[PDB]
Amino acid sequence: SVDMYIERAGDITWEKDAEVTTTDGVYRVMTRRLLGSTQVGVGVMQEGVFHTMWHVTKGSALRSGEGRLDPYWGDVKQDLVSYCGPWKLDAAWDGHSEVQLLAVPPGERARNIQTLPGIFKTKDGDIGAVALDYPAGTSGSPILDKCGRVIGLYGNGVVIKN
Amino acid sequence: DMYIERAGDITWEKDAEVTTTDGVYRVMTRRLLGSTQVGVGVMQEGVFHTMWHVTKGSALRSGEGRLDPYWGDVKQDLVSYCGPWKLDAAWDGHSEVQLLAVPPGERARNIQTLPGIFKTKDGDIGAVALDYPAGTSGSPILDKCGRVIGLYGNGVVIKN
Repeated sequence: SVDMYIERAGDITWEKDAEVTTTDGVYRVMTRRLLGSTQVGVGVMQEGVFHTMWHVTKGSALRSGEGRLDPYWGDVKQDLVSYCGPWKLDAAWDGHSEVQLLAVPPGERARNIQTLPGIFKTKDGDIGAVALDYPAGTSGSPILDKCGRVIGLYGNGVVIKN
Repeated sequence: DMYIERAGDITWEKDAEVTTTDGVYRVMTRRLLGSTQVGVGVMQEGVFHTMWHVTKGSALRSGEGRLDPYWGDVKQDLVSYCGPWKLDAAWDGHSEVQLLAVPPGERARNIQTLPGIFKTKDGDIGAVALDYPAGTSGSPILDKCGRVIGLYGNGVVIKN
C-alpha cells in the first residue's frame, strides 16, 4: 500500500526566548511507500485550511486521521497549494524586521529560530528569503512575524509589504 | 522548469556497504528561488525511467533537448521517456541486492541489502527496507549482475 498523510507537529506561536541571529497547527506531510516512511514536506492548518507547497504534494489528496482532504486551490509556478478552502494567509513581511522560522525537520521536533531574511531580485520585483539550510522535507515550514502570523513558507519567498 | 542531471554510472561495487547518455540522473525542479530534487531515475538505451509520482508525466528538459513521456501507468507508479519501458530484470527472491542511492544534495552510493518480502493484494514482492530523504525515490536497485531489478520506492518483482 501507499499513503500520503499529515500529522500535527505543534502550535504556531512566536517565542521570545528563541534562538537569535482539521484543527489548527503545523503538520508534517508524510508519505508511506511500502516498507518506508518519509517526510516529504510541511504545512499549515489554519481556519480549517491546509497550506503547503505544490511540490510537496503535487496536488495529491491527503489523509488526515480518518478523513481525506482534497486540494482546493493550486498554482505550480508559485509552488503552492491549499486544501479544503481558498488560500488564507495574507500577511507579508515588513522588509526590515527579524522573523521566526518554525522549522519542522524530518525526524526531529519543531523549533523556532529567529532570523533576518535576505532579499532577492525577481521579474516582479524583489522578495525576502530565509538564509538557512535544513534537510529535505523541511520545506513548507511556516515563517512567522512577531504578531504570530504566517508571512510565508520555508523554501519559498516571503512577500514584502514595503 | 523540471529537468535532469546525471549522478553517475550504474555499476555494482564489491567493496560496498553491506546489511541521452546512460546512467543515473537526479530529477530536479527549478523554483523561483533555488532548485530541488524531486526524485531519481535511470537512463538506459536512450530511455529514461522513473516513477510516475516523481514527474506526473511532466516533460523534462535535458541539456538543451527535452524529453516527452512515452509510457506510463499510475497504479504501478512508473513512467518512461522517449521509448517503452526497458528494464525487464527481476530479483531472484533470495539474493542480496544493491541500492544505488542518489540522495538530494549528496553524491551517489551503493548500498547492499537483502530486501524483505511484502504482501500485496496480488500477491507478494520484494521491498528494500531502508529510509532515505525525500526525492531519493526512483533510485535504481541492482542485482549482482549489474541490472536494474526495480526502483527505490517501487519494490522489486520476484522471479522464482
